[PDB]
Order: sequence, then structure tokens, then C-alpha cells
Amino acid sequence: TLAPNRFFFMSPYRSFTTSGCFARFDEPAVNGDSPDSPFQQKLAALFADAKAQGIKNPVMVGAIPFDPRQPSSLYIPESWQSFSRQEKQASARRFTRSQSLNVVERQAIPEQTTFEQMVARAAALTATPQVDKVVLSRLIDITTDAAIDSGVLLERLIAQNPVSYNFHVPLADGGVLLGASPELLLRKDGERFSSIPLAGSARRQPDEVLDREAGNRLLASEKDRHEHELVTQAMKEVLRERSSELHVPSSPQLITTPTLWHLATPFEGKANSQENALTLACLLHPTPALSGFPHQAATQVIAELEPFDRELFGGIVGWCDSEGNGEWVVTIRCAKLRENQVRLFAGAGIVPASSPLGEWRETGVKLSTMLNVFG
Ligand SMILES: C=C(O[C@H]1C=CC=C(C(=O)O)[C@@H]1O)C(=O)O
Ligand SMILES: [Mg+2]
Repeated sequence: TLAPNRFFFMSPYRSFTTSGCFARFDEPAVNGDSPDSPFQQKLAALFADAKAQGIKNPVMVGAIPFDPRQPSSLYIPESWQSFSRQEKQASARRFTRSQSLNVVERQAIPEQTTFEQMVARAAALTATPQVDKVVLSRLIDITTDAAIDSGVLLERLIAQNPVSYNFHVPLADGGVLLGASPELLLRKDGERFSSIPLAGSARRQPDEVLDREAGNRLLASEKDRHEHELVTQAMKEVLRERSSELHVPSSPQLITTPTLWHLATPFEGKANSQENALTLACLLHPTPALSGFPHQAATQVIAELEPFDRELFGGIVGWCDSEGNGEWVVTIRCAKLRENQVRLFAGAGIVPASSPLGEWRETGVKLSTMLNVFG
């Protein structure tokens, strides 16, 4: 299985692994949408260093945190290795062995009543003109007795989530950021780009007809359509100023994960160039699916209600090459592991039609993707 110091990315676009490490890159990604920002200038330079030093076709991979004022977890590997997503999906339709793991401690940060009161405050605030949507999140901390094998976990992740954007990111503190993301934030392929934001959620059902009825009810739910509209209206505005052309559908489609129905709107467009995967990714992130709307207002509520720092959770994860192509997906349905400690994360968009218990339960089902991976 995959060694923990290797990047792994599984996607219908480009799926690959990396090896070794040429140079790390931790410049904060704030203002990274401007080609004249320190982030972009330093990026170009390192790609230049890489080629001079004889790195062929250098790639920048890893993760950027929710608040891009914080350092990035990005690097250029010594080498990378394509593989076929399809071959990997076929190989994962198997019984997936598991690491025997003992729990020494488990802890919900916060616990149910506290989270419910947080949702109620945020909901009440969204009832005022001051903000329209706040994304609130919570964690499950688990401590084992043994170092966790991130490679065995990845095999389970893939087997349980063969379709999503599956990532395994080595981290500078020795940890691994692992996950099964359903949300494309930015793909760039030549001059064209796309983004498939999600927001609005309904639990899958084992019964075929009930499953379909759950999806249908989601498309008819005013709360979830409102939650989703605030996201797409935001990104449409942002991308208007920046794209030669832009296609956005007028209503969402349905997408599934193993646990959830989601509302999804596909954006496609042509990039003004002098643009790359990261200039556009930093432009968009975070959307109101992960921060809220208006952005700065929502991030203030988040800072005042959440009893923890998100760090990489709710950021983006992916890759950019020196030609400006790349793909960035939202850092959700995911876990940070280091030695015998795991932190799982989930958020949910809060609007005036949000109930405290409903969003505790929605974040619960979101947490279940990684809880399933761990058993
Ligand atoms: C913040 C998360 O999801 C976002 C995107 C998909 C569904 C979401 C929702 O319905 O609240 C969130 O906007 C998460 O999965 O932890
Ligand atoms: Mg939601």
C-alpha cells in the first residue's frame, strides 16, 4: 500500500501518485488570484528552479487551508506517476482488509447541545440583513493506541467511495490529510475551466424507490434550494468579471455520494489567461458552500462560534503544473491523521430554514463517510 510520504489523487481528469520531494512551498495563498501576488510570483519561480535543476514537467500538489492567510501545505515532488482511475475502481471492488485499531479516547468538538446552540445563533443572524448564510462545522477527535496506517485506510476509502475525488496528502508535521471529496472547486484544461459547487443535502435510502423520492424531495426543498442559490449567485458574480465566456445552468442537478444526495450546478468557462488553476481556484475559494455569504461576514460569525481552528479543513486540495493546468477540490469528507491521533471534520450551510437538530444530523451523515472508512 501507499507510503505515507506520497501524494495520491484520483479523479476522472488526471489520477496520479507522486514520489519524493523537490521543494516544499508554504507561502500563504491569500490574494493568490492576482498574478502579481507573492504567492503566484513565488510559484513561478519555484517551477523555474525545478526545471533548471532538471525536474521534468514539475507539478505543485497538496492542500491550501480554509483561511489562505495561513501557510499552505504544497510541494513539488521529485516525480509523478499516472494511473487509470478505472483500473483502480475495478481493483477496489474487493474485500478490503483493515487495521485492528483500539480506541483510547473519542471526543466530539463540540457536543450536540453546544453545536445546536451554535446553529441557532447562526440561523438567527441569517434572519437579519447582516448575513445570508453561515457554514458552521464540527470535529470528531479520536485517539488510538497505535500509529494509524494511512495506506490501508486509503484502500478502504477508495473501495467505499470509488467515484469521488479521492486524495492522500503527506503533511509537513508528519500527518496525512485523507479524503473522499464530491465537490470540484476548479479544473483547468488549457484555456477552459469548470467548477461544480454543491450545497443542499439529503440522506440516501436503501430502497430504490425511496432513494429516488429522497432525491426528488431535495430538488423540491426550499431550504436546500436557497442554501444552494446563495452559492451559485455568488460564484456567477465573481466569474463574470473574469471569464471570456461562462455557462451556468439555471437550476441544480442531483449528484450522489454513498451517503448523500447533493444539489450541484456545473459552471464552465473560458479563462482570460494570464490565469492558471491556482489563480482561479484562489478567486473562488471559499465559496458560500464552505464560508458563507457575504464571505467576510460569514467568516466573522464562524470565528466567533467555532471552538477550534479549521486549518486545512474546508480548504482545497489538488494540483497545478507549470503550464497552468490543474484541479482543486474542496477539503471535506476528510480526516487529518498523525501517529495515533485522528481528527474528522464536517460542515453544513446554515440559513433561516435551518433547524439546530437537522444540521447536527446533516453534519453527522457527512462525518459518516470517514467514520465508515475507519470502521
Ligand atoms: C461543508 C461540507 O459540505 C458543503 C458542500 C456539500 C454539502 C453542504 C451542505 O448541504 O451544507 C456544504 O455546503 C461538508 O461536507 O463538510
Ligand atoms: Mg446543507
